[PDB]
This record gives sequence, structure tokens and C-alpha cells, in this order.
Amino acid sequence: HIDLSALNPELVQAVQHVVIGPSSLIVHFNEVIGRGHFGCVYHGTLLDNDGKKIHCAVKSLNRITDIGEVSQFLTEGIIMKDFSHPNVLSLLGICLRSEGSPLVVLPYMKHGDLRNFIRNETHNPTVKDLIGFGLQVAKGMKFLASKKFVHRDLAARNCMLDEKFTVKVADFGNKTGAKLPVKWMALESLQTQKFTTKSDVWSFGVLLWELMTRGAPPYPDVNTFDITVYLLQGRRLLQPEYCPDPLYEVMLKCWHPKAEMRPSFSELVSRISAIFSTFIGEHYVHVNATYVNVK
Ligand SMILES: Nc1cc(Oc2ccc(NC(=O)NC(=O)Cc3ccc(F)cc3)cc2F)ccn1
Repeated sequence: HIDLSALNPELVQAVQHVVIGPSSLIVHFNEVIGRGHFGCVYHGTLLDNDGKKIHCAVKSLNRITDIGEVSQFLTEGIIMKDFSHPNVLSLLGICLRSEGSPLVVLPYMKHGDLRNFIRNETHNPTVKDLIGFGLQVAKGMKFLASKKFVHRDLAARNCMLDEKFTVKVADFGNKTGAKLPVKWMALESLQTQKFTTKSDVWSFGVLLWELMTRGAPPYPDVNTFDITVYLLQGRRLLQPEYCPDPLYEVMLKCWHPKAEMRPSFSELVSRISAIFSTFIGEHYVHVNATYVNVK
């Protein structure tokens, strides 16, 4: 009971060559997983004719609450329509029955988010495993940069991990909000709320740190918004105990004060693939006692 067809002429006719028939996809509402706020992600299974099956993630939101921030839901998940990279979260399809709230469907990521996975104490990552995860994000990021796509919120909490341990870059979902992830933000974005690919590089450097500390919160002591004063003092995150020297050097390049002096994602894949190849997988990374329980 909503005059939908009023979204966009040759702009939102996308849900078409992207939609799928419920005649091949079920929904399991009881068992959940996603509920950080909006998009009450569930579970589900799609079908590929007579045999091929598949597990999934289904996130949705409100309804009769007008369409203002409701069209930005369909238009967000559609952003993935042309995101075909092993290291980037993909769009399975789109289906909205003649009475079912705005439904978004994604492939299931068994190991959840990169940050929770690495913080898990029953897991025993090696320096190599972690450098490998960073290399995969760099690869997906290189794809996105190639599309002139600006992420704006690159963080380990926003990367997914599947059953083969393939990292998928994503976004679990304004230039002055408190929700602004200022601790991943480059100096120039904190000052002028402008985001670029060079500002995702700075953020990538912080993600490498989260990786080498196994999900430690950055700048714990400065639990604020006023990180700009702290940074302009001549400060940077410190080298984690298990982070190789050549890798911390890459991090400091990512945090170059001059955005254009920062390496490109293509240079990062290159530099990190080299550092990664030198490891055999005999170095275990342990959790820092002073970061334990720190949020
Ligand atoms: N266990 C499990 C939980 C899951 O939760 C979710 C996790 C993430 C999303 N993200 C989303 O809706 N879209 C994108 O991220 C769009 C996008 C893609 C690439 C970019 F670079 C920027 C934005 C939705 C979820 F449901 C999914 C699968 N398995």
C-alpha cells in the first residue's frame, strides 16, 4: 500500500535486473545474528534450479514510516550491484513480496566480522595469518579505488570473514555526527569533513594496527572526539609487540601528513604481499594484557 513506482526512472529501475523470485529463497526469522540496531539480519536459503542451494544473511528495517530514510535502504544495498571482487561483500539479490518490509539479502559470512574473529581467544592466529587478512583488505580496497569508490569507514569491524577465511570488505549499513569514526579518520577529514581514497589509506593503516594487536581499540586513553589535538602534537599509534618492523613502516606511510605522499592501495598490495611471503607461520600473536577488557 505504498506508491513505490515513483522512486527513479532510469535511476532506480535497478532492483529489477537485481531482483529474484521468492520461489527459490526461504527465510528463517527466529534464529538471528544481526541486531546492532537496524537491519534485523536473519538467515535463509536460496535455490539455483534443481540442486544448488545456499545459506544467507537477510537484513531489513521499518515500513510505513514514510520513505525518506527508507529509500536510502534499497539504494544502499544496491550499491553492491557491481561489486564483483572476491575481497568485497556481494549482493545476492533483491526481493520484496507484496507485503514484506524492505528486505536485503547477502551471502552468509560464517566467521562474522574481522574484529570479533581476531579478539576471540579460542583462535590462534599467526603473524602471517594477520598480515594475510591485511593483504586481502588491501586487495578489495584496490578494486574499490579502481571504481573511484570512497569507502569512508574502513575498519576491522566492517570486514567480513567467510568459511575459507576470505575477508570481504563491507559496511554494516553526515559530516559532523558523533557517530563519526574519528579514530580511523585522517587529519584532513577531521578538519574538512571531506573524504577521498587517500583518506581510506590512512584508515587502512589503522586497520593493520587493529590486526596486529588482535582487535585492540585505537588510542584507548583518548576515548574522545578531540583526537585532532593529540595527532597534531606529533603522535601516531605505537608499534604492536607482534608487528614486524617493515609493516609498521607501511603504517607510518599510510599516516603521512600529506595525503598525496601516501601510498596507493595498489602500492600497499605490492608492499604487503612481499612482507607476507617472508613468513612461514611459526609466530603466534598473543593478546596484550593491558588491552584486555579495554573497549
Ligand atoms: N554472519 C553474517 C553477517 C552479515 O551481516 C551483514 C554485514 C554487512 C552488511 N552490509 C550491507 O548491507 N551492505 C554492504 O556492506 C554494502 C557495502 C559493500 C562494500 C563496501 F565497500 C561498502 C558497502 C549487511 C549484513 F547483513 C552478513 C553475512 N554474514
